[PDB]
Amino acid sequence: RRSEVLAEESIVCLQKALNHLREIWELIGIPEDQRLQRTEVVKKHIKELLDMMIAEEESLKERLIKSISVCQKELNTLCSELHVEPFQEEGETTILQLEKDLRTQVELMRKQKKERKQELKLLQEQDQELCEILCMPSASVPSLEELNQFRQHVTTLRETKASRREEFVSIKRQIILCMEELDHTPDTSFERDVVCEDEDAFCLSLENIATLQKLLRQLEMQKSQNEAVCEGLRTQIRELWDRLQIPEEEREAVATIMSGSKAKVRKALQLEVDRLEELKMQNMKKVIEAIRVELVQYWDQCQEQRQAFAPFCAEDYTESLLQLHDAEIVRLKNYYEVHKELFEGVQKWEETWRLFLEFERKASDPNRFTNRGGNLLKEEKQRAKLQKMLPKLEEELKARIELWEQEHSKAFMVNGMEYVAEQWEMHRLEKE
Amino acid sequence: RRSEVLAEESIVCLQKALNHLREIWELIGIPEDQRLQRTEVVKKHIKELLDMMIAEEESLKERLIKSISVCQKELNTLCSELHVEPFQEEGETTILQLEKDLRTQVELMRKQKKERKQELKLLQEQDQELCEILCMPHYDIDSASVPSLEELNQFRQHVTTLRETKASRREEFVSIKRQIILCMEELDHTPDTSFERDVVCEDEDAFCLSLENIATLQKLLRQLEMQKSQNEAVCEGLRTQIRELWDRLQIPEEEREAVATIMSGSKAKVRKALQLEVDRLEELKMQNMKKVIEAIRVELVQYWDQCFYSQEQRQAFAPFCAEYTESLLQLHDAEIVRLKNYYEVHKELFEGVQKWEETWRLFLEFERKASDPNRRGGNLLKEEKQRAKLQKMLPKLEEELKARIELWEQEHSKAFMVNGQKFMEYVAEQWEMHRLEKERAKQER
Repeated sequence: RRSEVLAEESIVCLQKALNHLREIWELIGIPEDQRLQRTEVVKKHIKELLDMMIAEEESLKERLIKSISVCQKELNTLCSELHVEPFQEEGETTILQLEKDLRTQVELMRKQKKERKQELKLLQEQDQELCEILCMPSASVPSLEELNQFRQHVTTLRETKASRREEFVSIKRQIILCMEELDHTPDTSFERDVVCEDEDAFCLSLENIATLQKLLRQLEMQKSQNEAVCEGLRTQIRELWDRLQIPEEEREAVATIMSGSKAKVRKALQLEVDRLEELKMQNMKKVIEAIRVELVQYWDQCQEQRQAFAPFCAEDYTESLLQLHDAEIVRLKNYYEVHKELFEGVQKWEETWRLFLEFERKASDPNRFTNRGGNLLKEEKQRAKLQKMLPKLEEELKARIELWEQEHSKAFMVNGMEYVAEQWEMHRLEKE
Repeated sequence: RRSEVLAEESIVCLQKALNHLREIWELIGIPEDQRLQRTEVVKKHIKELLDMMIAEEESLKERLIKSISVCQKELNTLCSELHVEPFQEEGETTILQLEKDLRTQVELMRKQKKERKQELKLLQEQDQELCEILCMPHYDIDSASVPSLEELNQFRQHVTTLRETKASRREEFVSIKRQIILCMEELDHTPDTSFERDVVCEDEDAFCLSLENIATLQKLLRQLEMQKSQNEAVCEGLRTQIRELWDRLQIPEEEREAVATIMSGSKAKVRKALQLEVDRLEELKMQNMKKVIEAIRVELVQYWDQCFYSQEQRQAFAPFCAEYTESLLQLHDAEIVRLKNYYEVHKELFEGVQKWEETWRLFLEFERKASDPNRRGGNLLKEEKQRAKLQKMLPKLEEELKARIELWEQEHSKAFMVNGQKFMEYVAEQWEMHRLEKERAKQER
């Protein structure tokens, strides 16, 4: 209602213009023909202009419809690449507005397509990283369900990753504890990257996990070994504590050696076992030697025969050789205990003969009246008493030797009564 | 009425186009605003084109009217400058044809002015050529910035008259030049001045035909005519002299015919010729009169010798030695006539006078032969006879002469003395010597 008014206005203007021109031509005076020519020129140019306008607007219409075709097809495809219903049913098919709608919706489809494709790439990247660390391994225009499922997959991978990382952390902690306990620094490459490196850069494959647990198994095996060896040494020490005096205070002093599995406590155990065993051993040598001293004591009271037994020679001193010498000394003491009343007479007789011979000697020296001790009758009478005891001693002890030979078969010797009677004969030949 | 039809037709065309665009709008879904603005632009360009064309045409019209006014003004200016009626036509009441015709008259009258100017300059360029030769102004009022038909006609007539008069005066120039050339050819007088050179030596087209110049030419002709009159006169005097000297002496018609054949006019060196002849005649005459005189002189002396013995008496003639005026000749005539008749009267007397001596010498010879020392020639007796005859003859003449002398001396004169005083003393002396011869002879005997 406004464009029509403008149009009629323009037409009116053209009318007034034509009137004015015709009036001018009339005034100047042009014989119709050239007026008709001029008007034909005017109508020509105006025709040109108007046809130009019309052609322009027509080509605009062509632009609009072609646009509509292209967008129609493209949207028809983008409703297939995705799963969205095509918008329509407004009721107003104003081609400007309709084209605007198509173009805009298409733009949106492009946008969400690019967004979903990009998201696909990103999820593929995350999946790549997770498949890379856990060691557990087209692509264009997806949907939405595929996306969700993929997201679920990724989340599961992340959760399992967290699990493996926690487990690895704990096992690494325990492993550090072990390697410290055993006084051990990382040597093997895997042990190095597990303990020294760590930092979660350590791969969390099933391979690495199994290897890890294996290493832990080895370590705990070692710790168990050490505790077993050491405790065994401890029981040996107990055995040494029951087979000896061992006052409480020394047990208390050792009580730190009954500790753990550490090499120093082990070496301590060894040291103590060695030292205690050697100690007891030295006690064996000692006591055995003492028994031998008692033996020497009783040998004189009772040479080849004494040499016959002697097994103590050499360094082997134990409870074995101990009981050997103990049994022997007991037997010997039991021998002399029964034959004391026989040997005492031998000693007494030897002494008697000795001082008798002495008194005989002092009674022969012609310078006894010049160089001697007082009381001549004392020495003489005492000597006579010795000469009285001597045969009766040889008599009273004569009925014992035969009895011994009756009990103990064979004969008895000493230092090689034969020698006794030989001594008597020596005396009888001395005064000759 | 058809232009309006095509106009409204084009209007319907615009309506159709606008409805077509409205249609095109309806075909699609287009708002009011953009269509309104586009229609507004259409209106803008339509108004633009219309205003443009209407501006061009309006301009053209107002320029046409302007040009009309200007051409009318200029037409009035040129109609005032020259003298032409402002022509037009009432039928053409239109603007276009009016303007066109106006500037047409403009260009035409401009051509008229230019033509008149060129004609003016032409007439001036002929005038300048002729007036210089005529040595006169002959300039009209003649404004070099203003022309006029009648004045142009007057100029034409003026120039043509100048041409006619030029041809006339030049004709006179040629005629007089010819006459002068002839008179000079006869008088033989090569131009000694510069003007004569300007006439005959400078030749044609260079003569300044001023009236004074022509007067000088006439003056030259009068000079040649003058000298011609002089020479004609001189030669007339000479002519008369020749006929005259002819008449004085003997004039033959044969020799006169010869001179006539030798005779000419008064041209060249005829004066030198005739003169030479005049004096020649004067010489001839001079000889003639002399010759006669010479002859007469002889005769005089002859008649002196036949009478006059005294040299003084002969010298008493006075002029005789003088040398030839008519007076001298006539004087000789009178003298000799006088002497001739004077002698003729005394003819017999002087004859006897000579006869006396003629007989005396002879007689003395006969007497000398009479002494006769030789005693010679033949005839002695005859000689004696004739001697006696002479002796008888002498006294007859002696007394005769003595009387004639006495008769003559008595009345006619006073005295006389032939060959000295006492004319007889010669006679008496001869008689004395003869008497001496006789005395000597008589003494010898």
